[PDB]
Amino acid sequence: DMPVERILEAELAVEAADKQLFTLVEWAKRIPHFSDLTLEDQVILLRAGWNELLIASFSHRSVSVQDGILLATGLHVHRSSAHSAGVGSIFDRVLTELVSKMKDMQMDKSELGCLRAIVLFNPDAKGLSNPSEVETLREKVYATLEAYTKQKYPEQPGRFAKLLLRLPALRSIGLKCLEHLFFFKLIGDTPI
Amino acid sequence: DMPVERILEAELAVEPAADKQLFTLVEWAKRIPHFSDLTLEDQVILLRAGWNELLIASFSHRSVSVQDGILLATGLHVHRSSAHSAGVGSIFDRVLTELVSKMKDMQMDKSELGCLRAIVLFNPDAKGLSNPSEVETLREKVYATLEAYTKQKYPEQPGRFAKLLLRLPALRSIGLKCLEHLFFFKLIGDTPIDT
Amino acid sequence: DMPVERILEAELAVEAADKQLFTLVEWAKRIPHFSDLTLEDQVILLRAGWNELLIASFSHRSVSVQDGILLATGLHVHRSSAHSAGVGSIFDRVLTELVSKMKDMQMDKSELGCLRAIVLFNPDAKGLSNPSEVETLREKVYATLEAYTKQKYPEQPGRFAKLLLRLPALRSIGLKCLEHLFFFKLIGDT
Amino acid sequence: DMPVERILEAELAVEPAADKQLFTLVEWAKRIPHFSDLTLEDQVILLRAGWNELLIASFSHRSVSVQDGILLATGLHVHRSSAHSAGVGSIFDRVLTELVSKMKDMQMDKSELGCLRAIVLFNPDAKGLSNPSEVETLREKVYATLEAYTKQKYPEQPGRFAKLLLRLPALRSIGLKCLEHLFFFKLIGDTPID
Repeated sequence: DMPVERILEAELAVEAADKQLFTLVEWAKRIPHFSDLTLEDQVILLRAGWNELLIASFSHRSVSVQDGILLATGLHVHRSSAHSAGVGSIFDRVLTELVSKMKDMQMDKSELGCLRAIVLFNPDAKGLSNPSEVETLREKVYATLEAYTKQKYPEQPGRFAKLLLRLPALRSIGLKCLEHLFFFKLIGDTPI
Repeated sequence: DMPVERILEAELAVEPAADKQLFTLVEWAKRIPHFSDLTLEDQVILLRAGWNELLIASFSHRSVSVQDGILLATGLHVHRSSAHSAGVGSIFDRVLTELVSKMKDMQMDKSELGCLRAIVLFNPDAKGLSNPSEVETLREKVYATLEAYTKQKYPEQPGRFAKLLLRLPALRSIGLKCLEHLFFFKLIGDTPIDT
Repeated sequence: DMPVERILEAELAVEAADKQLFTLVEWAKRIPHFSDLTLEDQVILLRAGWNELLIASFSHRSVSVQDGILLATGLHVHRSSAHSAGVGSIFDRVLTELVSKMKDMQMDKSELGCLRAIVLFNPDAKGLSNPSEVETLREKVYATLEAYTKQKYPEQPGRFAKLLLRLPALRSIGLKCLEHLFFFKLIGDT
Repeated sequence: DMPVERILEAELAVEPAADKQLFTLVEWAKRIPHFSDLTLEDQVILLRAGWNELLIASFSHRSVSVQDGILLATGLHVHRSSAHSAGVGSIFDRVLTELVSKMKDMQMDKSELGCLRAIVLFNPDAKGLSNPSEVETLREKVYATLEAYTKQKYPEQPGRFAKLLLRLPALRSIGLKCLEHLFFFKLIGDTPID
């Protein structure tokens, strides 16, 4: 009912302004059963999750760089450019709490996809007409990740737990980002 | 040296979905005496620091013209209920009681608004200035000029100069609270449907 | 290394207005190996965690009662008083995201203590001399939680994950609380 | 009706665990002409709304006597180092540059301070006031008195009155930042070999 191969295929498909965010909708639509949720609760789950979903996503892409953040539109963002925009401590957290920990454990794209789908299927999102179906859906994803983890990393019994315990850090960084981060301060547009 | 007449011309010159009017704001700042004579980096520091309070002051005063609600630069008129069911009704009410309501009570004009907006703009406490002295000095010239105007124009109102200056804490207060976004058109058009 | 019985004992041992959350220090000292950490790190971990630890604690205490919150000085606050105080939004997150989920799954004291121990042993806390050690201790607590969960609730194979999935919510509610809630004053200003 | 002496008298009367301490704020407000002439529910409204700015104004001016830290009501001289470790460094810098140094520069006196603090007290935009126009009248008597004192005591300085009032926006905004964290601190001395 929730195959890892479908979730893996959602991650790969998607691999001013504005705008892409369309690429989040295209991602969500390929996650089993998301599309047969009511349209209202889909919007809810996307609006509630977009921020942590983006952070998870660019943090995993930054696993394959140097010492900063590889963002969405092929833009490599560095520590000093962050410490410049006023967002250095947040950027630090992304690097130490997410980027470094994904890199240290060699977290793959199936694992990334499942963690994001758990984030996406959030049964605490307010305005949900049927939280229980969303909850049921989260339950199938983490069952799938637990089986995948036990089948591909049989010598790492703590791995499932280790993945899930990256989610409070993601939530906290998400809240902090909303309160501050994510910029084009390079503006720059001097009209004199 | 810092003539009200030019400050008034600065306001009247700019009188006049990602349209976001940094253009009019810059147009306006360049028309304020002695601003374009500052280090260009310092002019950027001031427009970035004052942007939010300057917009709020603008749309508050143009909202004196109407029965209730807030008029925005696009021609978008927003009422209490459109704010309450958008979760920013508190800050909306504070704009009305603390700013709109008061500008109309005292019947504050464009010369007075311009001078207050110019005081806001010439902010010596703005982080990263190369010469805060050049800015503090220009600020003193605006309120010297504004106090005089108030004696000229409203001789029967001795406290009017102070009354003007005392709207500025509220505006700063409201400016900071609007940094909960207070952008009144929030996406949500979706397809949603495709492949 | 990290016996559940000892974590339970920490929990059982700790069962106008100031001080008194000296029960957090008493509790932390009774968690295996926490006292073998550097004094500076013990302080760091307590300061980074006190907020989540107190919330986890009074949520679990509030599982029995109507639809409110019980504080370990017998102070009992209902939904209506929180909303009147202007903290109704966060109070309702507490009730719906924590209390009502602890009740429904019948989270027990050993599960609570392990969750609080996981929160205590935070390798992401800023200032730590050795994150790695706090990290190993965290790995020990959750291995113990998982085993306990399979031993006592073998019919609920996803109970372990479901417990770990209360932690994002607890972190979120802990931050949201730092925008203020307390014992509840009051304004008897002479 | 609103004499500077009676406002300076208020400042000097209160000059003179845990605590708070801020019993000096209530006793200060009592001695401000006509404050007690208000309904007791408005007196609570004005105080709860003003308290942080009143406190910040107090300790900023008290810090005019020292070299470069903050001097608190008891003796607590706070220096940049113990602030910049309590995670309230940037706010401390703002207190120094926007309030303390400007008060030092212009030699702001205790009658000026008392008047600004009374202006902060009589906030007619305070949520919940039952007679907000009486509060505004009182504020206006405070700023007429302060302008008159200013022209008497500083004939060389014509823009002194405006200068004082132009410190209030910085106090308002530093007040918001403080409410959200400052003033509280800060153990370390809870490490228990107990």
